Amino acid sequence: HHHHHHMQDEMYMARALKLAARGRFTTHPNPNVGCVIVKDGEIVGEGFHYRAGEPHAEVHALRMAGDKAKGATAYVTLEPCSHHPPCCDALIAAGVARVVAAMQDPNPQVAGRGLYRLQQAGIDVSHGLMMNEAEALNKGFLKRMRTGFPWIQLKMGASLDGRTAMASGESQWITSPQARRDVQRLRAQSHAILTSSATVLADDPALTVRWQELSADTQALYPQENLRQPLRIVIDSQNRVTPEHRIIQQQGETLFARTHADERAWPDNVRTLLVPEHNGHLDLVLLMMQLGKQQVNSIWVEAGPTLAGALLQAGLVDELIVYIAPKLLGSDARGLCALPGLEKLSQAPHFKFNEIRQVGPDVCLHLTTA
Amino acid sequence: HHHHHHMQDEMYMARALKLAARGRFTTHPNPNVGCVIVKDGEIVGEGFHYRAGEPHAEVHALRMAGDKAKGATAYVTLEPCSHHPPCCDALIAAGVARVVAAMQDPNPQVAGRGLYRLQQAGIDVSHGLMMNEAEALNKGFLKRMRTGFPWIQLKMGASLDGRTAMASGESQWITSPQARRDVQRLRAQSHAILTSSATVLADDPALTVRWQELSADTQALYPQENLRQPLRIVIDSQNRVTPEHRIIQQQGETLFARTHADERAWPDNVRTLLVPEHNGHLDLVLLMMQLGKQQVNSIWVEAGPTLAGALLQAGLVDELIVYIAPKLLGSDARGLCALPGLEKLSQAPHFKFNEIRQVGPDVCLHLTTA
Ligand SMILES: [Zn+2]
Ligand SMILES: [Zn+2]
Ligand SMILES: [Zn+2]
Ligand SMILES: [Zn+2]
Repeated sequence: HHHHHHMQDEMYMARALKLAARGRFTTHPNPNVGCVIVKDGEIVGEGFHYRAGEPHAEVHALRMAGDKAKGATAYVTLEPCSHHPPCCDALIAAGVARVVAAMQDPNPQVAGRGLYRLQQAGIDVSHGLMMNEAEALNKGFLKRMRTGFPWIQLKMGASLDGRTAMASGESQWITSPQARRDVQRLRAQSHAILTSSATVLADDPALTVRWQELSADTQALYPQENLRQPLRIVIDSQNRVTPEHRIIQQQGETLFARTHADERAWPDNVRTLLVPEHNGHLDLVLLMMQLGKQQVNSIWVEAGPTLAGALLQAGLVDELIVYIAPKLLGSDARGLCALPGLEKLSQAPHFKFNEIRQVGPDVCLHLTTA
Repeated sequence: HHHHHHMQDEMYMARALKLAARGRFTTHPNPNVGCVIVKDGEIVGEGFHYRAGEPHAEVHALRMAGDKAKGATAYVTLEPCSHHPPCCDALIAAGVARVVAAMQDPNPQVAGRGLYRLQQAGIDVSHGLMMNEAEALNKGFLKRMRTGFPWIQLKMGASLDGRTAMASGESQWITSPQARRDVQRLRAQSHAILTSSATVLADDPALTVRWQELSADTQALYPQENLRQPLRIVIDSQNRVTPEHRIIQQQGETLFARTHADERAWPDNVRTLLVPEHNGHLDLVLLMMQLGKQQVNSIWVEAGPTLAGALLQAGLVDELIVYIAPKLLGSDARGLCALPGLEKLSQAPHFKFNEIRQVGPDVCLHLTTA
């Protein structure tokens, strides 16, 4: 009816969340999950999910616990499987007497089914402890489940007066090496990286994660041999990128969003997703919906002003990450985003400053769509 | 040869600096000075300079101390007068046995003259304790003394993509009321406020300090009846501002920088400063030098992109104060500063981010010319 181990429960669930976060570079498309199993006031098993196709966090914790799971309390950051050999029946089979879940399964057709199954077989169950943190841990995955739309981070880098290139086109190092290394850490956590054909034609980028540019913090949780390249997505409405561009010659897969199928021979890692047309342009809303159906949780956008403005105007951006260099390029220089049709101040895209921070000599601004 | 009251000395000099800072809205053109007089380990007199033409900080402290100054230590944030009835002879006349000065007089022809005079008449003197803080307290005044150039703060307000108006000219509230109130607090500390004829023609501003827009912090140190309007300086090369504009109808003085004398009748508070011509434009470097000679310590610049870029390109800006609103106005909108001739990235004005802070829904960025 009520107990007095709330502080202990909070300590173990916080540990389970710490463990879950250790999967964030590699679990895609699965969510990050952690599990801690406590017997007589000491932790006898822990685990987290690391890669799709590997065991769930509860299974790792039960393997550690062994016989010690009999009579133990399990803390899990997400409701255990109900039919996936499922984690619910593994927890019961091990003799767990109590289960605490941070949050219920986000799919409404199966939400609570696991907890009920444990309750049925005599387990004391509850859910909600540190729900808010469990939500934050899988922000992008959860938004995709509940809306069908992947989480879209739009990255911008510009001068103090909002400029991304001189009028001459010269863009060589507005922002700092530190900013580039910071982008690499955020890239490594994204399910996919997305760009436009115009960016690929103008820049010939690789759009990969370089493990050597990662901070010693993230390099400690990310062994080099487990490096996961985010899926590289290229919007190419008119099939102008060639099979000789750097992007499709890196490790990992590359997906081209196309109007119609390309006729050339491409490397094995390159796939085509056919998106329908809206007026003369490839339909951005439909592209995102199809990517959501393909279980793409989060997308890091590296493109120019044209795609940045198009995504903004389609209402598809969830957050802006803006790197500002302490430089003025002047009013003839190129701007941040093209917003065709915008004429009145009150129609302008509006945001909220969440976090601002120094990044080398630059500053980084995190905004959402308020 | 050495002592053991360094901590006590630091405590009293820090109090003297706290007192000095209470003059910062009103002492112009004089520097902020504080004085603390300690007898037998208790403070018997304190003072700070408040307005030009009023007594110096040492005189206020000696008046408080009275007979208790006999045998006392005086802490002063700036070296006492040597011939201005001077503070040096007032300190000696009161029986002070020891004087500690944060810094020497910044004029090299009189630096140290006061301390020597005290030493001559038997006073133990030293200088340098919290010099760095004493310097910071009168940053703008000191730069004007040592270079002839007033301290120039250039204010900018723009959207996230660096825009100051829609293409239509609509500029109504990019930045927030909080940003405007923040500008008022910084304005109130400036010796002068400077603008361009184009700004006055386009905006018809008053360019005054409104006491009602000040934070309860600053309103506590700034009694309403002591309000000092910063000198309003208007650069008008071709005498286009009329005597009917709002700016010359506010309280306090207004100075017009002109190529030749205006022929119309102006209110009593309006004066003309004649600046020579460089090519077809009024000479900005010469204008600043003449203002320095007129003892103008610090200048808060409220103008458009044209004067902002001109001051930047003349190398006259000491710091930028940039208010950024969480809005995107798009690439057809008006920029922050006009930098004619700038084509190569390496020639762009470069800066260092010192301080970044939230100001209501906006952010404020402080930069210097690194
Ligand atoms: Zn109780
Ligand atoms: Zn499971
Ligand atoms: Zn000693
Ligand atoms: Zn004096």
